[PDB]
Amino acid sequence: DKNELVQKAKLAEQAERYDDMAACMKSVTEQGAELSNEERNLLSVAYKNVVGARRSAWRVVSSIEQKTAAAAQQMAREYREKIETELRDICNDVLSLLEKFLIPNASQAESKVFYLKMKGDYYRYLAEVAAGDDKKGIVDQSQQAYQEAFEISAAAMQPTHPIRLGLALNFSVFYYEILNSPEKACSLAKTAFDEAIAELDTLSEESYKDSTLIMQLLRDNLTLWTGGGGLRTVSLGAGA
Amino acid sequence: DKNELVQKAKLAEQAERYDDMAACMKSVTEQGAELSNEERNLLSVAYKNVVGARRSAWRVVSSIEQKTAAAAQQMAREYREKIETELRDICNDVLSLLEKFLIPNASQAESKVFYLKMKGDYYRYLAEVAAGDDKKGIVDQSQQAYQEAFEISAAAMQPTHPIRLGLALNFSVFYYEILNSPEKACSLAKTAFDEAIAELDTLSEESYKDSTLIMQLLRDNLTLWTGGGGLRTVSLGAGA
Repeated sequence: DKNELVQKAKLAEQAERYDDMAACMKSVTEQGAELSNEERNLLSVAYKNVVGARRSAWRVVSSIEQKTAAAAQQMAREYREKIETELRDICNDVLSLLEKFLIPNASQAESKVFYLKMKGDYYRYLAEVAAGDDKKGIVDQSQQAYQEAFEISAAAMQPTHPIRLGLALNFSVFYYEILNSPEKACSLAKTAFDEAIAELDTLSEESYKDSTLIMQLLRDNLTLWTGGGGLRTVSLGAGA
Repeated sequence: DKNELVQKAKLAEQAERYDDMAACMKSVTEQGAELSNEERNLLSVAYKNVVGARRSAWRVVSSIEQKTAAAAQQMAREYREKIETELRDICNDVLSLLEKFLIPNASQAESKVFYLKMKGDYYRYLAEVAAGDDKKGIVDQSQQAYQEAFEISAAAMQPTHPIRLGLALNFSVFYYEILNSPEKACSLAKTAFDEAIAELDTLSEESYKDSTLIMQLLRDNLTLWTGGGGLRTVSLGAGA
């Protein structure tokens, strides 16, 4: 049952068998009860590890398929298509769970934001390997989910809330990588980052560890996207 | 065919999909032709990654099953038994390939030593999780394979040969971990290590990188097995 599957998943996770962990939490979700915060995390972790495995493998084999003979074309296509199928299966599972169980059962504006972000992410993972007619609609589906989550969080969370900030991060990545719109991508991330700094007081010890990491990630992305970020060497003489 | 499967495995390996890599090389072996030195390595790598995954997972779940409730006993046993089954399947595959294809086809005393070491290893991996009646015979099968390899290498290789030294390493581990005979384990490793130093001239640039690593591993094990190894602080004043 619920408690057995969760303790099962905690074993799976400790043992780094994330496919087992995802299988556990898939079943948990399908009981139809709203996940806990522990259980939200467990599911979330499980599936990032699973899809992530496929996504890194895909990029390796794509880059090899780029970096090439016709013998070596034949092999790499047939393999990337294999990995692509695995990957889409994984994404379609999560996207299903989100549609049927997670987003409908989300009773708090936070949990809803997390699950809309998750949809946005998994549609973006599809967009990474989407081709032809399908890309159009899949990019919409990601943006549609991210934008829904974005506007909810804008109303519901403090600028320094790790979920809001994490959302801004992945949304700016969608805009940058998937949509190829850096004007938009950098403004999204910068405005979030600025707004968080403007309300550092509103940060509690509770989430000081996590908010300051996501801010560094936002800033990291930003300087990367804007060439060298306009940077020059600085001392504790920066302000006037 | 052979060349397609090998280039297939090189993709699999680059993409860290070692189950695919093992599957590739399993088929290669089963063509019935003696593997190359490239192909020996590919198979060997593929399966260490595969069994290694299971072995680390096993030890994690065993230690959790130790560190515990009866609820938590029920879950951990049923899971360790799952992993144990996976693991034995993997070992039985390799052990089969070694028996039917690799050791029979080994035409050079080196390749034979490598494949006898490999048998010794995979029987030792079984010994790690063996229980009851079976352990007896499985420990014999490991020692029988290691000893065969040992005596061949003693005649056929220089004391500084990485294969001889690597064999001494894993044999001393069998004696230590699986057999629980440290007198024997430390003498095996020390005598190998001493004998290599005694003939450092016989070391070529070809294998200088690898022989000096295995020697450090032998020595590492040795100081660990003999308490603190009799060590005190030393300077370039050590010799007389």
